[PDB]
Amino acid sequence: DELYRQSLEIISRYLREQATGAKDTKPMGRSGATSRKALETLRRVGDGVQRNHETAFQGMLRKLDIKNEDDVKSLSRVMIHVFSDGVTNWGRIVTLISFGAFVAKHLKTINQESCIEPLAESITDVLVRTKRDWLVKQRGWDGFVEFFHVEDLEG
Ligand SMILES: CO[C@H]1/C=C/CCN(C)C(=O)C[C@](O)(C(=O)NS(=O)(=O)N(C)C)c2ccc3c(c2)N(C[C@@H]2CC[C@H]21)C[C@@]1(CCCc2cc(Cl)ccc21)CO3
Repeated sequence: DELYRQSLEIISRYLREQATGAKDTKPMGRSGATSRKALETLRRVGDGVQRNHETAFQGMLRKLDIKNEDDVKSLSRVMIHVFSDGVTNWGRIVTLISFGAFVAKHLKTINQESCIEPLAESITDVLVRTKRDWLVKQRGWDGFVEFFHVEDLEG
């Protein structure tokens, strides 16, 4: 399952990088160039989403009350409720992942760093297993990269 593997890698790295503030230096697995550009896009676009919706993000985090492993495991049901049961576009996928990074940073702050990789798996499961058809039709991570590609300005 190349799409799942690639998705997990991109999401995991972003969540870890967001939580730790440090870049993972290991190479990507398969489809390295796309996965690298995908991660770079998420850095650009995801950070803005978290700031543009700061207050709503804080409010949802406070409402969820995430303390431990069992609370983190309960999030997949909420993700299916909010994300899966609605229209699909790249914007809503960025929000799924950006709120994930927001939860990841919270987990670091309460010393629950070990729950981050499970969280990343849960997000990936929801994204890939409920939206595979849409993702394939939109060209997967190549389509993601192409969608958010910004052309250089004329100097
Ligand atoms: C009102 O607060 C919202 C913020 C909305 C601003 C962004 N916006 C305009 C959206 O439309 C985001 C949205 O696509 C969405 O549908 N939001 S909404 O249902 O609440 N409503 C249409 C605004 C949208 C798309 C995808 C979302 C999602 C919202 N979640 C709820 C967001 C996090 C703060 C909640 C967050 C959520 C659901 C909550 C649990 C969770 C946990 C993880 Cl680890 C990752 C994601 C999520 C599902 O992912």
